[PDB]
Amino acid sequence: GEVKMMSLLEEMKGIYSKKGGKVKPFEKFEGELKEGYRFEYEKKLCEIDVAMFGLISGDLNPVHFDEDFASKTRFGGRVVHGMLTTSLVSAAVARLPGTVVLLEQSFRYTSPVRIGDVVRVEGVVSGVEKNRYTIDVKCYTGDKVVAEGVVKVLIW
Amino acid sequence: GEVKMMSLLEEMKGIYSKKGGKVKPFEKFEGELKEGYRFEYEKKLCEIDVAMFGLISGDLNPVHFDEDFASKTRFGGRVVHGMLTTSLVSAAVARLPGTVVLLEQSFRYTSPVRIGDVVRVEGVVSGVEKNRYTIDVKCYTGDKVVAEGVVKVLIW
Repeated sequence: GEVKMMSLLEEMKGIYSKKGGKVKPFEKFEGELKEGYRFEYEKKLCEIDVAMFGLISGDLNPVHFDEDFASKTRFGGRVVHGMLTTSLVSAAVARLPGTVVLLEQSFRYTSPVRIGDVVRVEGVVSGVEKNRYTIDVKCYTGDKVVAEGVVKVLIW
Repeated sequence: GEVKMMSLLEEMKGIYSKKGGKVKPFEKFEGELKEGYRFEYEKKLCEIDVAMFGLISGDLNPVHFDEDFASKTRFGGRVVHGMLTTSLVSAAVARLPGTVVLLEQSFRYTSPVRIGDVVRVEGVVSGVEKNRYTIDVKCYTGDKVVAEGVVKVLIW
């Protein structure tokens, strides 16, 4: 992995982008983390994201993949995996200043996310104990809440 | 993109497998879901899983990717994304009989996971209210708990 990883990542990035995936250059936020620090992160979730999430996890639930199957359900169409939506929260907190590790997450999924939706993560730091930061998080498509909850991160 | 999806998935499965990913064929579990129903699901997390998770989420945290950087943290090397580990829980519950959608998830990350680890998800249904099932979940590497929490699923 050392050189293997960044080489594999770069190789897969070129394929991923050509399949319609959005590349999010990785840049850390700045400022002083403390109660009330706010941040935001957004990404369009495309067919390739659903497919890749399915392969890496093994979650090939037809409700995310099969148009006629999903059309028959109460959702009336495919929906993105809920855990793909909230994967964006990992990306958002990873951009906080310092070295970031996830300790806790807790989400409720409130409305489905459709393929092609832009999901926006809004976080605000709510608690600080030593180097553990508690963060209130809501995920949106447009102005509609699609997930809500809390994460805790360790930041060195 | 109704019929582009299943073609995209099949094509990506080939690239994914060639890069070392484990293809986790999708088959449903069986039985009537009552309190005390227990299930397990496991998957080996490989370099390609970390890379793909990073691309789909945008989480390119150096702690998961950069050997030199990660080696200087207390982990002594790279660790996988916590949310990659618990993505396997989505895949586990997706296999429950019926049409499954995630309603809630809550996890604490207790010990890091590394490239090459087999993560085993153990679930037990702890409560049922109509078609909403509360499931206690622990993720393991061998005998060691790496994440623990609770999910709630809607099953039609």
